[PDB]
Amino acid sequence: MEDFVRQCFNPMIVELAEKAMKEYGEDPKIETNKFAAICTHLEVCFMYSDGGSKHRFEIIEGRDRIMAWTVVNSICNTTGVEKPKSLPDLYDYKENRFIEIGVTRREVHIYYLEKANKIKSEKTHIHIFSFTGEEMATKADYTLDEESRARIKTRLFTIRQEMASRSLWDSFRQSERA
Ligand SMILES: O=C(NCCc1ccccc1)c1nc([C@@H]2CCCN2C(=O)c2c(Cl)cccc2Cl)[nH]c(=O)c1O
Ligand SMILES: [Mn+2]
Ligand SMILES: [Mn+2]
Ligand code: NA
Repeated sequence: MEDFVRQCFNPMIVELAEKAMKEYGEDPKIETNKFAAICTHLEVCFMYSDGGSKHRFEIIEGRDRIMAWTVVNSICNTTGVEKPKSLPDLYDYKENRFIEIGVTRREVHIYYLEKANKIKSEKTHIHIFSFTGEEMATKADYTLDEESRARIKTRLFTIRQEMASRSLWDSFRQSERA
């Protein structure tokens, strides 16, 4: 599974994921499912931001903390939107709202509720993907067109199939905690 991650994901994603783990004292060579999950969430955030017109989205996830908040605080100043209590994943210039992206190994509704309680910043929009093709979004508003969302869902499915072909999927699927 460590070799799986290093083979499956772009090196920039893998480096960001290793850093995120190390900043909390975790070893990517040991907590390997966590390693994969963080890689997956990052790649989904980058694909989402490529999903619309050029310049439609601002990426917040994947930046160091100081630059992430500089982006958020900048956007709050130029558009007047409310400042979130915690770092979101993207800003949508078209809809003028922050977006929290979730990727789940359980199912989308339990995760949606959890991030609704976890974030609770009433203004941030929540969009969840599963590995089996379900999605769930705030007020049933899915932001991107069907083509873009289809591309994300197809990519998660491929990862699932690839894990299972290597016999890693069952441990990964069971490793996500409330
Ligand atoms: O922005 C995120 N994290 C910002 C920093 C942060 C760090 C801890 C708690 C809150 C926020 C973020 N995080 C997660 C999930 C759930 C919370 C932790 N986590 C991780 O991926 C994760 C990371 Cl980052 C580092 C080490 C281990 C893990 Cl398990 N899911 C998201 O969808 C997401 O957007
Ligand atoms: Mn995030
Ligand atoms: Mn997220
Ligand atoms: Na979060």
